[PDB]
Amino acid sequence: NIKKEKVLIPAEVLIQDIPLLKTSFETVRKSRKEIANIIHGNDDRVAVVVGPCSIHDPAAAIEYATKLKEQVKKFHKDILIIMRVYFEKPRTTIGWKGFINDPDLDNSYNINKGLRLARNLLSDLTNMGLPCATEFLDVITPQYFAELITWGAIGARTVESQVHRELASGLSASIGFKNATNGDVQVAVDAVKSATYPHHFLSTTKSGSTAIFATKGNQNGHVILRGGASGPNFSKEHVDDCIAKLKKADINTKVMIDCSHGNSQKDHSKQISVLADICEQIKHSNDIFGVMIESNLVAGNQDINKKPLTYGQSVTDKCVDFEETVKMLEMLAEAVQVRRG
Amino acid sequence: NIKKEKVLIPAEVLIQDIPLLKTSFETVRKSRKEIANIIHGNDDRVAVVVGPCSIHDPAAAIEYATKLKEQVKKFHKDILIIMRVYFEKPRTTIGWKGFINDPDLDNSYNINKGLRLARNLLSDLTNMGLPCATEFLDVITPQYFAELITWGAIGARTVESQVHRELASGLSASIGFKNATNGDVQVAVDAVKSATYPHHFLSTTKSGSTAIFATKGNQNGHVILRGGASGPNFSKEHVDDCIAKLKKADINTKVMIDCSHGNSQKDHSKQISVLADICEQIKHSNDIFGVMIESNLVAGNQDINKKPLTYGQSVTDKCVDFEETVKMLEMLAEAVQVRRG
Ligand SMILES: [Ca+2]
Ligand SMILES: [Ca+2]
Ligand SMILES: [Mn+2]
Ligand SMILES: [Mn+2]
Repeated sequence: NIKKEKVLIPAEVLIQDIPLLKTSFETVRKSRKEIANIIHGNDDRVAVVVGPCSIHDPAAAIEYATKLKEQVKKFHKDILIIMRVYFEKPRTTIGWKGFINDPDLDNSYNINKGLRLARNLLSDLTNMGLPCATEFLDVITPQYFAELITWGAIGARTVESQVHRELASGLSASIGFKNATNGDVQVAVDAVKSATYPHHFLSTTKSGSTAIFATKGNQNGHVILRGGASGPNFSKEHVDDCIAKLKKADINTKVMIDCSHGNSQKDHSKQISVLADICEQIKHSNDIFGVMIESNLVAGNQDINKKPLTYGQSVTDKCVDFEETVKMLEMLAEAVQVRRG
Repeated sequence: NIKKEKVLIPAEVLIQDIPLLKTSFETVRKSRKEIANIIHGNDDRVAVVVGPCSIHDPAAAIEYATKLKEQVKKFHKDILIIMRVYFEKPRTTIGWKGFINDPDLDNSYNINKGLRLARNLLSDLTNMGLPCATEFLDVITPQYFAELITWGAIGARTVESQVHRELASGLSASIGFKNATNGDVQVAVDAVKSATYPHHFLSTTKSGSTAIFATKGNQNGHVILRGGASGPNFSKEHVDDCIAKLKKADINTKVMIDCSHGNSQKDHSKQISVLADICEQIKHSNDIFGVMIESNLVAGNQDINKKPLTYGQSVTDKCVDFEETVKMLEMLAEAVQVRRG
C-alpha cells in the first residue's frame, strides 16, 4: 500500500541553510528559563500562548508577530507572551493537515518546502525576540526546529501515546499535555508523570537517520485543560481536581487553561468570557499559571478553498482579532496585579 | 534532555541476516487474502487472533506455536487461526515496555537485539505455516518485520493518533483499530475511515533513513471492540451500534471482538464467558467476523522480577492455558457450523 517513497532533506541541511542566530539563541535560552519558573510557581506572572490556530501564511505571521512584540513591553512585568506557531490541524478523518504537510495549500504535499519555511519562520520570530510555541507531532519533524521552541504541546489526540510521552521526555522545551478529547484529565496527568522519567526509544537524528535515544526526562511538563465531550473544564472545580490529581502523582507543576477549542466550544467570541472566569481565579490562587488564546489579524475563519483568501484570517479554527487580544492581555495583567501581595 | 544517541541497525541488515523464506512468503500471501475476505464478509469462517499477551520468551513462543499449528487442521474449515505475536505492553506511566525495548528483561534496553529476535521469531513462526499478528507501534519498527505480518492492530491508546492512521494506510496487512480506552467506538470508526485514504506522511526506509511516504490507503481496516471505562462492549447491542456507525462512514468491513482486556475486565477466567455470548451472536448474524483471545502454556500471570520465572506463563496480562484455548476453538467452530446454511 505504498505508492512512492519520496526524498526528505535531513534537518542537518536546513540547519546549515537556516542557522540558529544569536538573538534567537538568547531569546530561547532566556524565555525557557522564564516559562519553567512560571510552570513551577517560582514566578507569579502568567504565561500566555497566543496566536493563530495554525500558520498558513508566513508573511501574515510576521505582521502578526510585529504587533504582538509591540505589546510585550506593556505587559512583561505581569505576563510572559509566547507566540503560537502551529503547523498542523487535527482532522476527524481527512482534510488539509497543515503548513508542513502542504504549504502551498493545493495537495502538492511539498513537505520539504513546508519544513524549510516552518524553520525559517521560527528563525525570524525568535530573531525578533519573540518566544515561540508549537505542537510536537512525531519523531521526525522536531529535529528541524526544536531548538527554536520555548514551549511545546502534546495534543489531546496523542496524550495517551507512548512515543509522545517518550519524545517529550527528551525535548528541552517545557511541554504541556492536553487532556483527552473526551475530557479525561487523568491521562494528561499520567502523561506528565511518564515524561519526567528517562526513556529509551526510537527516534531520528539531524542527519536523517534512525537511532535509539536515551532521554533524561522532562521536569517542566504540565497539564493543559481544553474541554472535551465531558464539557468545558476551565472552572475552579476542575482546576482543584486537576491539582489534586497532580499531587497524587507527586507532580508540583501548575495548570494551563486553553480558552479556545473545547472550552470556548469552538466559538471564538466565548474565549474572552472563559478568560474572565480564569482571571477571577488567578486573583485568588496561584494554581493557574497560563492560558492559550487563538488570535489573528482578522476575526473568525474561512474555507481553505476560497479564491482569493482573506489576508490575515484563519483558514482553520475561528480566532479573535488583535484588538480583542489586547483587551484579553489587559484583563490578564490586571488579574496578576491583584494576585500580588 | 538527551543523555545519548545510540546506534540502531537498519532493517536492511536484519532482512539480509534473516531473509523472507519461501514458506513464510506463501503463508503471508495466502493468509492475508484469507483474512481480507473474512473482514469483508466474503468468507463466513471466523478469524481468531490467539496467543500470549506479550512475548518475553521466544523459545516458549515456538513451543506454543507448535501446539497451535497442531489444532489448525482440526478447525480450518470453520476458523482462521492467526497467532498473536506482540512485542509491547501498554503502561499507565512506567514499566517494562516489552521484548523489543528490553529483550533481556533487565533494563539493558538492547533494542537492536530485540528487533533481531522479534524478526527471527516471526520468520520461524510463518515458516512453520502459522500466520502472525502484532501491534504496529510507530514509524520505525514496522520496517523490520511488516512483510511477515498477516494482520496488525492499532492499539486503544493510539486510535486517535494521526500518524497511526497514516501508517495503517500504507501497510499491506489487514489492520484492526481498537476502540478508545474510555470505550468510544466512533473514534475507531473514524480511524478505519481515515486509513482507507491515500496519505503523504513522514516515515522511515529499510536503509534507516527518513523519507516522505505516499500511501494508497488500506481497504482492509476494521474495528476491534475491547471494552473500556464505558464498560464491556461485546454484546449484540454494542455490535449493532458499531455496524450502524460503520455504515454511516460507508465502511462495509465487519467487527472483531477482543475477549480479553476491557471486555473480560482483565480476568482471564471471564474470556470464555465473553466468548459464549459472541458465539451465540455468530450463530444468527454475520456481523462479527473475528475474536481475540489471550492464551499461553500456563494459565494466569507473574511478576517480571520473579527469579526464577515460571516457564510458559505470562509476564504481563493474565492468559488462559492451551487446554482452555482448545475448548474456545471448539465453541467457535460450532458457532460457525450453526451459522451456515
Ligand atoms: Ca515529593
Ligand atoms: Ca457505498
Ligand atoms: Mn485550533
Ligand atoms: Mn494484553
